[PDB]
Amino acid sequence: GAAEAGITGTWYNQLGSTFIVTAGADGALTGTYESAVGNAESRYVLTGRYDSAPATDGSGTALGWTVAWKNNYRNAHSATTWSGQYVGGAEARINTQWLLTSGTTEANAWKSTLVGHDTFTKV
Amino acid sequence: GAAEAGITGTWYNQLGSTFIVTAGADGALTGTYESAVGNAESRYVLTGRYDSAPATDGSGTALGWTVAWKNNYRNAHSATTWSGQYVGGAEARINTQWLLTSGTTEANAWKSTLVGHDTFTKV
Amino acid sequence: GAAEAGITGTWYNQLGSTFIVTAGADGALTGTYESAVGNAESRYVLTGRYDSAPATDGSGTALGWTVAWKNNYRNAHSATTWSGQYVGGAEARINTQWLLTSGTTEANAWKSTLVGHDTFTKV
Amino acid sequence: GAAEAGITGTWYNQLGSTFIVTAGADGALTGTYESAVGNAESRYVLTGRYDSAPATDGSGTALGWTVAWKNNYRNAHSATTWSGQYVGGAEARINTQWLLTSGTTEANAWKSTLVGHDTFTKV
Ligand SMILES: O=C(O)CCCC[C@@H]1SC[C@@H]2NC(=O)N[C@@H]21
Ligand SMILES: O=C(O)CCCC[C@@H]1SC[C@@H]2NC(=O)N[C@@H]21
Ligand SMILES: O=C(O)CCCC[C@@H]1SC[C@@H]2NC(=O)N[C@@H]21
Ligand SMILES: O=C(O)CCCC[C@@H]1SC[C@@H]2NC(=O)N[C@@H]21
Ligand SMILES: O=C(O)c1cccc(C(=O)O)n1
Ligand SMILES: O=C(O)c1cccc(C(=O)O)n1
Ligand SMILES: O=C(O)c1cccc(C(=O)O)n1
Ligand SMILES: O=C(O)c1cccc(C(=O)O)n1
Ligand SMILES: O=C(O)c1cccc(C(=O)O)n1
Ligand SMILES: O=C(O)c1cccc(C(=O)O)n1
Ligand SMILES: O=C(O)c1cccc(C(=O)O)n1
Ligand SMILES: O=C(O)c1cccc(C(=O)O)n1
Ligand SMILES: O=C(O)c1cccc(C(=O)O)n1
Ligand SMILES: O=C(O)c1cccc(C(=O)O)n1
Ligand SMILES: O=C(O)c1cccc(C(=O)O)n1
Ligand SMILES: O=C(O)c1cccc(C(=O)O)n1
Ligand SMILES: O=C(O)c1cccc(C(=O)O)n1
Ligand SMILES: O=C(O)c1cccc(C(=O)O)n1
Ligand SMILES: O=C(O)c1cccc(C(=O)O)n1
Ligand SMILES: O=C(O)c1cccc(C(=O)O)n1
Ligand SMILES: O=C(O)c1cccc(C(=O)O)n1
Ligand SMILES: O=C(O)c1cccc(C(=O)O)n1
Ligand SMILES: O=C(O)c1cccc(C(=O)O)n1
Ligand SMILES: O=C(O)c1cccc(C(=O)O)n1
Ligand SMILES: O=C(O)c1cccc(C(=O)O)n1
Ligand SMILES: O=C(O)c1cccc(C(=O)O)n1
Ligand SMILES: O=C(O)c1cccc(C(=O)O)n1
Ligand SMILES: O=C(O)c1cccc(C(=O)O)n1
Ligand SMILES: O=C(O)c1cccc(C(=O)O)n1
Ligand SMILES: O=C(O)c1cccc(C(=O)O)n1
Ligand SMILES: O=C(O)c1cccc(C(=O)O)n1
Ligand SMILES: O=C(O)c1cccc(C(=O)O)n1
Ligand SMILES: O=C(O)c1cccc(C(=O)O)n1
Ligand SMILES: O=C(O)c1cccc(C(=O)O)n1
Ligand SMILES: O=C(O)c1cccc(C(=O)O)n1
Ligand SMILES: O=C(O)c1cccc(C(=O)O)n1
Ligand code: NA
Ligand code: NA
Ligand SMILES: [Tb+3]
Ligand SMILES: [Tb+3]
Ligand SMILES: [Tb+3]
Ligand SMILES: [Tb+3]
Ligand SMILES: [Tb+3]
Ligand SMILES: [Tb+3]
Ligand SMILES: [Tb+3]
Ligand SMILES: [Tb+3]
Ligand SMILES: [Tb+3]
Ligand SMILES: [Tb+3]
Ligand SMILES: [Tb+3]
Ligand SMILES: [Tb+3]
Ligand SMILES: [Tb+3]
Ligand SMILES: [Tb+3]
Ligand SMILES: [Tb+3]
Ligand SMILES: [Tb+3]
Repeated sequence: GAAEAGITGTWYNQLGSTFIVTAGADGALTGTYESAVGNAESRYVLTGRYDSAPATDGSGTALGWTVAWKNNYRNAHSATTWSGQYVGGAEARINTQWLLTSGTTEANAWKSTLVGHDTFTKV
Repeated sequence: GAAEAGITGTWYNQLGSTFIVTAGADGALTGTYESAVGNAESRYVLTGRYDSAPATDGSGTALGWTVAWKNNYRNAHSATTWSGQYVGGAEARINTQWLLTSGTTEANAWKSTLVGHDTFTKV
Repeated sequence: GAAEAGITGTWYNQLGSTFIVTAGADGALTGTYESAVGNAESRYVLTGRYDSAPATDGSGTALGWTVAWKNNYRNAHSATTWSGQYVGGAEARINTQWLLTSGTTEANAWKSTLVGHDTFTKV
Repeated sequence: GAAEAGITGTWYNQLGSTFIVTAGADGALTGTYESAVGNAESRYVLTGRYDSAPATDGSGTALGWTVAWKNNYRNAHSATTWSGQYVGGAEARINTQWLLTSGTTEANAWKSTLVGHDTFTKV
């Protein structure tokens, strides 16, 4: 469907990170994420979900995905989730907010979670 | 491994929602989510990621997952991501913060995303 | 009014931090905050706002406040804002989410902001 | 000081909202906020705090403020807090994340809080 075809592709955010994703027929997202910043090297697996029958009333398409920051090169003992929506057209965009949680002790849990926002384009 | 065995199971949060999850050998999370609140009925598919080799220095295990709120019964045109950490022991807990994004028009995008926090126990 | 009298007092959160506040007649909050954790020593000035005519339909009373983490003892070059609601009764509570932003370079801005949640009681 | 003089002024965000603020000598922020969106009319009082001795190592200046959405025209029974940092130069900017909490019943508290991000310029 249109949402599947719109989301599937290679995206970059304002940091220069690379988000490569395939949207499955009934709501799955799979792919890889490479961060331009932080305790990260090479590509990391991601999985997520999207609304595979979005409203055709002008609304965006809701989606989210997770990366755990462990691969064959490094392990930052952390995970980021991005929550957002896809907007199509000639200059398609995925607008997100994200939560990055690091494994911490309980005493340090108050400072376990960063929040931010990333906007992705196919350029 | 211990993280995999610790995370895998049936969990409930402070709202009475039900989180059924299986952790895979190298970082995958799969299962179902049923919300006690909101525009939701029955179970929804979830997928996510966790740190499959967490630090054994007393830190929790970082993880995250996504639900897109479409199933055979309803479609709320939204997605939630939970980002958090697993702590084991006799009273194991998953402590999370979450972001729920609804598909909106651009004019309404400023109010597209709710934030909250859920704590899950195996009880 | 009832909201003013309910909010005004000495509160503690789940970390053991101390929140001393006076609510003014038409929406002002003033007082001090002492954190049990982080780069902090002694009391810090806070200011904020609350809804001075909340709905009497069972809803809580919306409020927020800010602390900049500079006083005569230390300066962490950061600020926290708490956003939440007051609920009264015999065991009154202020339930909040918060954002802590540290001054950073632009290159590090992606990791400038922590998010969490604090619940305060008068005990 | 430089931070005080930099922050003080009239700012606008990407929604067209207007943020008029005066920074006081030792950390106070006072002024008014007018939102281009939502349940809002005319100007609302704001108060907040900033780091009045920021690090001069290239870091931004941490700050935050609150608006309770009650004035002589309307009362939305809500409050927003913005948490962020000021960056100066020829094209000065205040980059923020925000939390908007509405008064709700306990049953609806899970959906009490919106999160977003606003960037302000003096243009
Ligand atoms: O440092 C870590 O713990 C792992 C890398 C985190 C990179 C974050 S994820 C959110 C933000 N968006 C990016 O593309 N990179 C950062
Ligand atoms: O209303 C919707 O759009 C779908 C249901 C959302 C339920 C949310 S997800 C975060 C929070 N935790 C829960 O267990 N339920 C709510
Ligand atoms: O470390 C700093 O930069 C200053 C202290 C921050 C303490 C935070 S504010 C949110 C949370 N709630 C608390 O009572 N303490 C922490
Ligand atoms: O609808 C309300 O409850 C009151 C108005 C809220 C407007 C919000 S505050 C965060 C965001 N930034 C803006 O300039 N406007 C919206
Ligand atoms: O049974 C299914 O279709 C299923 C189960 C878990 C995840 C997914 C998915 O991500 O599609 N699909
Ligand atoms: O940007 C960061 O926080 C970062 C980057 C590389 C390594 C580390 C680390 O080892 O903490 N941290
Ligand atoms: O400069 C950094 O990234 C840094 C410094 C100290 C600790 C950590 C960490 O614990 O990630 N990271
Ligand atoms: O997968 C990659 O791009 C990769 C893997 C290891 C090192 C580097 C690098 O040094 O860029 N890049
Ligand atoms: O066939 C349907 O259920 C349908 C068709 C269009 C929109 C929607 C919706 O927005 O639920 N639902
Ligand atoms: O990213 C990692 O896995 C990492 C980083 C520093 C040291 C070590 C180690 O000593 O294993 N591991
Ligand atoms: O080089 C390392 O230390 C390394 C590499 C990959 C994963 C891990 C880990 O999971 O610690 N550590
Ligand atoms: O994984 C890391 O190094 C990391 C993660 C979150 C924050 C920080 C930091 O603030 O250094 N570092
Ligand atoms: O190639 C892989 O192992 C892979 C790719 C995508 C997702 C996952 C996963 O979620 O394990 N694993
Ligand atoms: O809790 C909610 O917001 C909710 C619950 C059921 C339906 C709807 C809706 O149809 O918006 N919304
Ligand atoms: O009471 C509710 O849940 C409600 C009311 C109006 C609109 C919506 C919505 O758009 O979800 N939801
Ligand atoms: O999967 C379920 O539990 C389910 C499915 C449809 C309706 C209901 C219900 O009405 O509880 N429950
Ligand atoms: O063998 C390894 O890479 C290893 C072993 C224990 C801890 C860590 C780590 O925390 O990176 N890494
Ligand atoms: O949850 C849904 O899919 C839904 C809810 C109300 C109406 C419709 C519809 O008219 O399709 N669909
Ligand atoms: O009953 C309905 O309208 C319905 C049921 C499942 C999905 C959808 C949808 O995706 O609109 N709509
Ligand atoms: O899916 C829904 O009905 C929904 C989602 C987010 C917020 C609300 C609401 O505030 O009603 N409703
Ligand atoms: O003019 C006013 O009443 C005013 C102006 C700024 C702040 C406040 C306050 O915090 O009450 N009140
Ligand atoms: O909990 C913290 O991050 C903390 C506590 C004291 C000092 C410092 C510091 O000097 O960074 N940081
Ligand atoms: O352990 C800590 O609190 C710590 C370590 C390195 C850097 C910082 C910081 O920059 O606050 N804080
Ligand atoms: O204001 C206070 O409580 C205070 C001030 C300085 C030091 C300490 C302390 O060492 O507790 N406490
Ligand atoms: O007199 C008024 O304006 C009034 C009285 C009660 C409630 C409300 C309200 O909730 O706006 N407004
Ligand atoms: O909290 C502070 O102000 C502080 C902390 C460490 C060093 C210094 C300094 O060298 O000024 N200042
Ligand atoms: O002891 C210090 O360095 C100190 C004390 C208070 C404020 C500051 C500052 O603002 O740097 N520094
Ligand atoms: O002010 C500080 O020391 C501080 C503030 C935020 C995070 C951290 C940290 O992660 O150490 N430290
Ligand atoms: O005693 C003080 O200086 C004080 C007390 C509360 C707030 C403020 C302020 O916002 O400056 N200043
Ligand atoms: O953007 C909004 O949510 C909005 C705008 C005006 C009025 C209302 C309301 O009365 O809820 N809500
Ligand atoms: O369209 C809107 O803004 C709207 C619709 C229903 C309820 C509310 C609300 O409760 O703000 N707002
Ligand atoms: O303070 C203002 O700008 C104001 C006040 C009331 C109405 C309007 C308007 O209708 O623009 N504007
Ligand atoms: O005089 C001081 O305390 C001072 C001067 C410059 C920087 C700092 C700091 O960053 O703490 N502190
Ligand atoms: O914004 C307000 O105060 C408001 C809005 C609608 C109705 C009422 C009322 O009936 O008081 N009040
Ligand atoms: O016109 C109204 O209802 C009104 C105007 C200002 C404040 C309030 C309130 O606080 O309800 N209500
Ligand atoms: O004050 C309002 O009308 C308001 C506040 C938050 C969300 C919404 C909404 O989602 O309509 N409306
Ligand atoms: Na996911
Ligand atoms: Na404030
Ligand atoms: Tb499937
Ligand atoms: Tb680091
Ligand atoms: Tb490379
Ligand atoms: Tb290692
Ligand atoms: Tb795999
Ligand atoms: Tb709804
Ligand atoms: Tb059922
Ligand atoms: Tb439908
Ligand atoms: Tb006043
Ligand atoms: Tb620190
Ligand atoms: Tb003391
Ligand atoms: Tb100093
Ligand atoms: Tb002062
Ligand atoms: Tb509304
Ligand atoms: Tb006007
Ligand atoms: Tb009214």
